[PDB]
Amino acid sequence: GEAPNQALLRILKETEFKKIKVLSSGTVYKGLWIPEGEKVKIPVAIKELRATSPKANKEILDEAYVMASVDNPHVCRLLGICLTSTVQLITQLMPFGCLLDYVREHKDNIGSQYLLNWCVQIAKGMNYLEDRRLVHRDLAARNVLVKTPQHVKITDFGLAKLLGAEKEYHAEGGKVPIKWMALESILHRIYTHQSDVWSYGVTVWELMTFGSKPYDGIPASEISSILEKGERLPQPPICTIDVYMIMVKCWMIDADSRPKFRELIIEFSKMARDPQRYLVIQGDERMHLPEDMDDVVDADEYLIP
Amino acid sequence: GEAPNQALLRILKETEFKKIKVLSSGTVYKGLWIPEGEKVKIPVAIKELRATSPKANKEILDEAYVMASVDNPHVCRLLGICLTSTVQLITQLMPFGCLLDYVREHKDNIGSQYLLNWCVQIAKGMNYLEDRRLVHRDLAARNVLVKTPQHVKITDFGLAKLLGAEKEYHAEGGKVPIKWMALESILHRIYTHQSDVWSYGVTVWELMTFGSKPYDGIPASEISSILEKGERLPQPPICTIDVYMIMVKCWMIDADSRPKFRELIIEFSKMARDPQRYLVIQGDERMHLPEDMDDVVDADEYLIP
Repeated sequence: GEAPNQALLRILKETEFKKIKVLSSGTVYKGLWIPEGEKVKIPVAIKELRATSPKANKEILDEAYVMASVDNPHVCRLLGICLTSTVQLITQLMPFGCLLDYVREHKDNIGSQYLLNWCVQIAKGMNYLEDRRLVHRDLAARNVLVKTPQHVKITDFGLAKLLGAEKEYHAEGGKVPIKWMALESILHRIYTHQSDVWSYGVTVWELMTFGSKPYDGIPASEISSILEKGERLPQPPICTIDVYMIMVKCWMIDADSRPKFRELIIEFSKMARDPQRYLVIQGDERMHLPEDMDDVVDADEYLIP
Repeated sequence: GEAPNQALLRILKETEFKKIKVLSSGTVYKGLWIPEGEKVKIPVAIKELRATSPKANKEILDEAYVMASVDNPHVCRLLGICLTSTVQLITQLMPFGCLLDYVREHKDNIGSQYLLNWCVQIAKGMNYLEDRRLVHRDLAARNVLVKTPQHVKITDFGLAKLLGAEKEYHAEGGKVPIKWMALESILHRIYTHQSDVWSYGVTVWELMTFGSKPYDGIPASEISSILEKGERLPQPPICTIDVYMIMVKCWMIDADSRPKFRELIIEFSKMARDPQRYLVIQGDERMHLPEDMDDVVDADEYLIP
């Protein structure tokens, strides 16, 4: 928090990237980035702001600020921004979309190995963010993207806050995903790396249930009371007690009693060595998961200049 | 050790159980568990952690992990945990308390039949733990609870370790009840089902002497030397040579020369068929041992959902 942030913010020319097809409606497109005279085509996601509200541009630049300051295999890579009428945020294309829809659309072919490895990858990304003294505040299955079935990265830094060498972040008001929030956050609007661990717990639960909604019934207004009553999310069927107890620990009320990301890395990694012993899934073994593009290179292989 | 542990960890709502009165000070309470809308009241023991030390919570969860993984009539039944500021472990209430105080407070009414049956029950519980590849490490009269004078269960898994499909467990450091420990454990910190058998022997001796302290004089630091000199606990007065020789066999230095729990079950069971022939107790024959509660049900009769 005293170290100068020397990240580079790259400004890209509009004419250097071609939009191929749309992905959603903010408005994300799927396209290619072709730095002039470099003989490379980089698959890319282009989020172009819709009318420009001085507030909308402020928000997108804050995201670019955060994304530009991170660099880890399990965190989404920012290529740059384009300063056109509408400010476009250009990122690495994550072909398989968000992990939440992915577990839903592929239940029948997702084995224990993939599930446990995702848990390790997300924990590594989160540990890295903690190294950078960055509190995410919106960790969830919807905010993890899939580069390949074997490689996911944390995304959506739209609420991420960089702590000053400051113990916790105190929020204002405004929409927050209460069902993924720690108790001390729903109550006192406090947020820490440990509150992120709580969110990590719910994210794992979403994965172990193949995409179920947490507290699929309860209205957000009640979540707070239920949590005080000492209640938590139910043990997913495929989960041995070893795995569920990790989740449960992430939901302790004493934030410091919850596990540390570096610990989650170790625990899930030991389990990933013998997946069938910690997640019980029917058919687990019998499961398989996945324009001239000669010059195409993934952003992860396209470094600097 | 390759089989997935699919035990269920039940998270209970604070408002589902009423504390009636205290039992000790950790801090154990005596109360009732009233699952919402089930029309049942389950007598229960609630151990609520005092200030929360991230270490204190870690320890109690480990106990819950072990207790949740066992299911046998002679092992203490875990109902669940409550995740409140302080983490509470909820178990089946054992009305008559621990067996150690029980033999002390009731000497004059404890007959050979009760003594031998307890030996069989403890041996059955221990055999079961061995089936689960679980080494208890703290078997003693203080750690056996009394549901009724005719039914006891093994408790306190605060040091119990689950062996991997691993021959023996190697400890670290930290307080250990040396007077109940096998020789190879006091010396090389090794622990096995056989070292548990040694502890089983001392537990029986404590019972046959109606609650006497083993090596009531000797300081813990010496126990190790005395044991090397080939010395052991003295023959209790009420004990025929048949019974004492069983104990003695549990104290062999060659751990594999000691008897197996399944064998202790058979031996004590044969004796339990004709108690007065193996334990000689004055007055043995002339001995007797023992809020709207309409909906009360013991945890042993309250299964699943």
